[PDB]
Amino acid sequence: GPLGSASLFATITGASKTEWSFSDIELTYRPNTLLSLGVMEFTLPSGFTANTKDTMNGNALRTTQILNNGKTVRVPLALDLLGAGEFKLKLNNKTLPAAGTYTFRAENKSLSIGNKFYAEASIDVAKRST
Amino acid sequence: SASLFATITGASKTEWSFSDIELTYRPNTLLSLGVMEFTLPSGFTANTKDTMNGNALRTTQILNNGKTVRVPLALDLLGAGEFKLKLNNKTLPAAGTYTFRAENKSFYAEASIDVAKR
Amino acid sequence: GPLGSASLFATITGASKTEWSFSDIELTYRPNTLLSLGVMEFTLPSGFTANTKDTMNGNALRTTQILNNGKTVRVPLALDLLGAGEFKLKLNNKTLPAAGTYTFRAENKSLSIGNKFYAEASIDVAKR
Amino acid sequence: GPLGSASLFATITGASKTEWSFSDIELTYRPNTLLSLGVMEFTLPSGFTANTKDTMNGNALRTTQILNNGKTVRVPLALDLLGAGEFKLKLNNKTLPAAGTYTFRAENKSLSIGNKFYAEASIDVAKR
Amino acid sequence: GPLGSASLFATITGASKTEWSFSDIELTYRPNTLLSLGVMEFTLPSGFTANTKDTMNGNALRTTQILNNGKTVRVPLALDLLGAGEFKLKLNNKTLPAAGTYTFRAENKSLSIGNKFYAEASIDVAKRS
Amino acid sequence: GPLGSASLFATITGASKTEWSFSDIELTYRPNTLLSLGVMEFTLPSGFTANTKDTMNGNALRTTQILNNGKTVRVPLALDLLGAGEFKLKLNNKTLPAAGTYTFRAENKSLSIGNKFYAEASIDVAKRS
Amino acid sequence: SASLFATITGASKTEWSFSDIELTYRPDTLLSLGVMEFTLPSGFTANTKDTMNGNALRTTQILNNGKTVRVPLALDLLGAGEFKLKLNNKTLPAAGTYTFRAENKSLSYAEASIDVAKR
Amino acid sequence: GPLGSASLFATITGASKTEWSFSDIELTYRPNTLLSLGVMEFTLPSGFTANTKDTMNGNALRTTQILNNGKTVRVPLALDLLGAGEFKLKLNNKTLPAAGTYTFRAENKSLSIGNKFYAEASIDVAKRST
Amino acid sequence: GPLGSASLFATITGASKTEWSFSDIELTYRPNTLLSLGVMEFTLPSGFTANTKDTMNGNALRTTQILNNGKTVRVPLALDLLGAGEFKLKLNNKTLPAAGTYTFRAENKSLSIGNKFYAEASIDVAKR
Amino acid sequence: GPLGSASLFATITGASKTEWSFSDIELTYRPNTLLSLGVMEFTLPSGFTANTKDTMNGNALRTTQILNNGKTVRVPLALDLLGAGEFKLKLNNKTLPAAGTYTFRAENKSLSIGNKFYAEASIDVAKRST
Ligand SMILES: [Cl-]
Ligand SMILES: [Cl-]
Ligand SMILES: [Cl-]
Ligand SMILES: [Cl-]
Ligand SMILES: [Cl-]
Ligand SMILES: [Cl-]
Ligand SMILES: [Cl-]
Ligand SMILES: [Cl-]
Ligand SMILES: [Cl-]
Ligand SMILES: [Cl-]
Repeated sequence: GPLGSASLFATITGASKTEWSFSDIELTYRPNTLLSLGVMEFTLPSGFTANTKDTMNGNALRTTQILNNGKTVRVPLALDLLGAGEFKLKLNNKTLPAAGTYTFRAENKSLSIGNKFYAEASIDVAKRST
Repeated sequence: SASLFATITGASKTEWSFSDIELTYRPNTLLSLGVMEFTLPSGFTANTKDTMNGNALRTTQILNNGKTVRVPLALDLLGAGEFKLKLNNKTLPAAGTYTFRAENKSFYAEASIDVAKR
Repeated sequence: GPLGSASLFATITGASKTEWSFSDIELTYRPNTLLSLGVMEFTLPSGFTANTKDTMNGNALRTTQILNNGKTVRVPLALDLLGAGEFKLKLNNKTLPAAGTYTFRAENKSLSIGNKFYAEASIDVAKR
Repeated sequence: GPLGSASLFATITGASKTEWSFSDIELTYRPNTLLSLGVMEFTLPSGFTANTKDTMNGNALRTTQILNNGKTVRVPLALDLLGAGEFKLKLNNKTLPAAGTYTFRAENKSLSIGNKFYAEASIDVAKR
Repeated sequence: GPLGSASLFATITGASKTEWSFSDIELTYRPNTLLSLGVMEFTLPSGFTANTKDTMNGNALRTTQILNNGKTVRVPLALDLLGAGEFKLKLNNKTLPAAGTYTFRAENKSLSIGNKFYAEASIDVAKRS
Repeated sequence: GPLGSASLFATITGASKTEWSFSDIELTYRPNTLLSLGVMEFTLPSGFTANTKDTMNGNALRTTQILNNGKTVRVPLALDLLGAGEFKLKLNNKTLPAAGTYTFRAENKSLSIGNKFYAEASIDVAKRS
Repeated sequence: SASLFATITGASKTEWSFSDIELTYRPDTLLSLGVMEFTLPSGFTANTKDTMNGNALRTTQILNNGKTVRVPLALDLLGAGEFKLKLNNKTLPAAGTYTFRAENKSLSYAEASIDVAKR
Repeated sequence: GPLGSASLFATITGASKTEWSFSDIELTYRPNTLLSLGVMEFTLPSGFTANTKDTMNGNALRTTQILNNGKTVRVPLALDLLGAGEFKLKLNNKTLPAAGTYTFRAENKSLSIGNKFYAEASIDVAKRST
Repeated sequence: GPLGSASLFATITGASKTEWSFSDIELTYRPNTLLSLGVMEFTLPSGFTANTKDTMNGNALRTTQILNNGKTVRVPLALDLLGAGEFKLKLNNKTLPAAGTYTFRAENKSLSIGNKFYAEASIDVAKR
Repeated sequence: GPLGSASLFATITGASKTEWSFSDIELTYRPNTLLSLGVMEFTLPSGFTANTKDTMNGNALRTTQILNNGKTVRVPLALDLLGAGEFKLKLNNKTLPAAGTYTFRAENKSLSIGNKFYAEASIDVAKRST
């Protein structure tokens, strides 16, 4: 199609970016598809999991959407029209894992028109001593 | 109103024997958006060799210690007239009456089978 | 960019607009979204109820669409695209209630790329 | 939406139109919707039922499409775009019922944009 | 394939619906066509006239849009696509005429793939006490 | 239609905001229309005029785009599709006029589907010490 | 309303001399759908060396023995702020005042004159 | 685009198909374009001309639409949307020319989306003696 | 009215087009329909096969998408609208087979308003 | 959001691909924009030129569309919507030039919501065999 690739933005929004501290992460996914009617899912790297106090576009996640022991957040019927669609997953009050770089992925897995249907983005968790 | 049919389809209906169960849910109206959910009674479980409308269950569709099977209603599933869950090669539990349930979580139905004494 | 708002029109289409007389009321709803799939719902004020002789887009309401003692009418799998979608709820052969102003609501509860805020509209029933 | 009402044509296409003789019936439904992604069903009147040798747009009906003891034929995901869609159900090698008028119905029951989503058409089975 | 019909809604939106009082009237027209480019026209019944304090889609009418002594309001280069086009004429702070039912019309006079037949809608002005 | 109102942003983007000093002004218009194929015009208030060193989306204005003695800048065929269109008029190297508030306007004047086709925005020009 | 400007733009304004004329129609509104039409008085004619907004006239655009120039308003023309007809390298006719007309013919008129000088 | 080629159907609808007799011709042109906003024109072969008693979609031709000595009938802004458009030119009460095969053409000359933007179709005018 | 047809392009995009050398092949398929939802399928000629290092629209193929011993590649839930849909199958770092002409196929097996007939395209592998 | 890019394919469609033989070449261009209206232009490499026997979307080129001594072919009022527009320039019955690789370009010079960057594609003309 006439639109660009799917995009994903990942950022630590909480005050702390340090390993083993409480913080918040926001993952903003834009399919950038002419049309989508299909499955969309976020895959979280080891160190991060979703639960029902996390939100998608401001609404609490439902257990039916959280799969693979908190690693997968799936929307079975995910709308997009001319790249207007957006899925913002907020991971609230998480204990950040060990220092290092962590990569998140989001993908439209079915029923989408576009040139590339997945995207990845990373965050850096900082060391306790610098 | 929705219907659920539950049948032991293997040759044997007797406690602790090897058999097959078939659970056929029919909403009889159209499904709305949501997640089709079967509940099996304690003594029955599903695994990834069982099937839903001819397709192997995925691990993500089974939880609650094997007693719950979920099928989120993607656009291509919404219009189905029927959801047929085949529980294959099971060891039947102790004699008694067992009630199976199915609903569209966002159209409740239930049915029972009788497992025979040896 | 910024998205538009839903609209609702509430129209007494029968010849009479007078209290305690027979008439028809038509409620025209446009959720006015880029794309929506799922539940849309009309809410009727006290004085008006829906039954299976009333219609949605020309077709008789089903029992399962009529909730909360006739005050709620649901379209469970509505579709909207570019604001072209439209739902016409026609309340047929109703005895209009006491003179006054009556407000109807229609709301978008679907999967939606759009502004889901409800729309309202009113009719005036005239005194005998 | 900008299109007209759904339409249904119903015709006895076999050489005989006489009660208790073999013939074929063709039912041509046009949803006339801006977009459809939902369920479409034909409803057959008493005296006519469908089986897996009958066809939808030339393809044999699947068992999963035939509901309510053969009275209902469903396309569970029935596409339309600006009224380009069409569903032609052919009831083949049927023994016509008693003489009289028989009314068929077809409708989009979900996920469709349009002003009227059902249509009816009838056939006359001749005496003798 | 058959095409749909245009729609017009006419509403007294101000608090008062009584003859010889001030109120506002809104006219919402959807030509409801696959594709239209060109002239669309509202026609107001005697008792109601347009001026440059009235608005089309939130913007003041130009003198050139008001014809036939305030009876006709034209959108010379309207556009419609898939029935998504909409024109809202708002008659601001008008003195309502004598009690009765008044019928407004809107017509599609454009290049069009669609049903160009006019739409109509009425309002009821109530009697003084 | 399903989009919101047209928007206009107006900002003095040069270093100076002071009356009678050199600066640049940037006017960003979003028609926010389902589809536009028509005329779009910026209207500049007294104190500002356009010439061919000014730009529309980075391109020098053509003489035929500048009307009404520099007061009006036209895009004669101004595309929009689902609000993706944008028109950025940059007024380059201008002498700001006397201190006060100045209001700019932009509008789709024809062949557009939308709910509100014009927008205004202002800038404040500061007094010299 | 709509205006028309008629001006002799070449060196000479005198009967029988070679010069240039500019006819500039400015709707002060926008154009409506229709046909842009210029009417030249006897003594002036258009040909395919003349131009409308910088484009050479086409044969189908000129009729009435070169005295009428007609441009049906296709979508790409509608938005124009002006229609400028350039009559290039012409022989000015006998001395007198000559009136040009231009209008947008629609299914829903302007004038200007030049003085050609006696030699 | 996803639609087929422009089509043109040409037929003598009058009772007589014979050379030098009065008859009527109907030319039905379908651009079959996803979208058109451009110029559309019919081209008539020598032997046939248009005038203002002829009609386009039931409306009298205007003199501004008839060009090249009655051989060209042009619409400057010709709409189509997903192939729903049609231009039916009725040539009314013409004197059929000499016996032979005559080919008509219609085309979209600008601002159209599609795979083929012109079509041709012929009619046969019969001999007075057979 | 009448519909258009699908298109397939097949291109050697690697540096070499020579038999027995390493290269990349890209197949660009447009089913070119008004609306489609469902299975689309590419078929590769003897000499070329797909594995999970090859990609569809930039994403590695899944084992379940590769069938018939590497000869068939399926997109099970493709979507098309107004001929805007496109599928790009890239065969990465393949050893080109013997000099000659090789023909690829792509077919629409979906629910479709449109011409489902397959599209073909060929590449020429050059002699050393 | 972000936009996609235009595509060009170049295909020798005649039976022969060998230098100095007669063949046909077809260039398929998709500007791939949300909305475009105006000029699109093809550029042919040395060894190929256009004339009025070549076609665009199956219709003979006009002299006014062929510029720079046959090197440039313009569509002056192209239309694109949602990446559905497509232009096919067919070079008919050409004598193929010397064996080698030949690169064609197509560019969007229109009013556009879209990425107007040019697209390129090449063909290989084969050596004659011995
Ligand atoms: Cl896309
Ligand atoms: Cl519709
Ligand atoms: Cl809009
Ligand atoms: Cl011409
Ligand atoms: Cl003279
Ligand atoms: Cl097309
Ligand atoms: Cl006629
Ligand atoms: Cl895999
Ligand atoms: Cl392509
Ligand atoms: Cl030749």
